[PDB]
Amino acid sequence: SMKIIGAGFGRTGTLSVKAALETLGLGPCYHMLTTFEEPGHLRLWNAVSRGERVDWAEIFARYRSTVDWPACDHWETLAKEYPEAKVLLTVRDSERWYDSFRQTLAPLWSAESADPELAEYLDLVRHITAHTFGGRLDDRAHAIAVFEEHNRRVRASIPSERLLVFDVREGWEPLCAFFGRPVPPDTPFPHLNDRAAFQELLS
Ligand SMILES: [Mg+2]
Repeated sequence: SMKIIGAGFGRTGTLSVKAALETLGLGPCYHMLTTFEEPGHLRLWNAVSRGERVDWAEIFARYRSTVDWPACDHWETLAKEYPEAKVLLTVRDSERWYDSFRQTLAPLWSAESADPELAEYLDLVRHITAHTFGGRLDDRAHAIAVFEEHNRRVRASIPSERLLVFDVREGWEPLCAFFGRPVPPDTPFPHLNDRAAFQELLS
């Protein structure tokens, strides 16, 4: 069974959170980039996005946690599928979130590719764009409004004993306290960068 359902949007330090959760023994942790490493997973996520019934174990059987897209948009159904899992809402200053989103994802998500190998990913992020962002990615006011409303929704649905709201600026102490898992003294909190994986996809 899944232990942790990550409900925060991408660009909230998710690759660093992924690493931190794995260090605490709470992985393997799924991330957006896992969909490229798991054969057939983008097909399954597109089926989920279309509203089809998919057995969640076909995606998550070998995982114990998830962060980022694509799963964050499905936090409500995943929290009901895995009732014992905790929910982790990764957050960030809204201006910095949008800066990172427009520097990292908006060009890619807005692109066309002849490459049949990006086609499934593009289908998925086109769905997210339509369903979550109302068809616009290049508008800071609207995108920040979407981010802030998403975070409000999660906080208003999941009971506060089951939800941890976390920004990577806070470091280890809140994860370790919420999950009751130690990290060695003087361990720096991971600050990892996945920008190149997305920026290099098109080329
Ligand atoms: Mg790690």
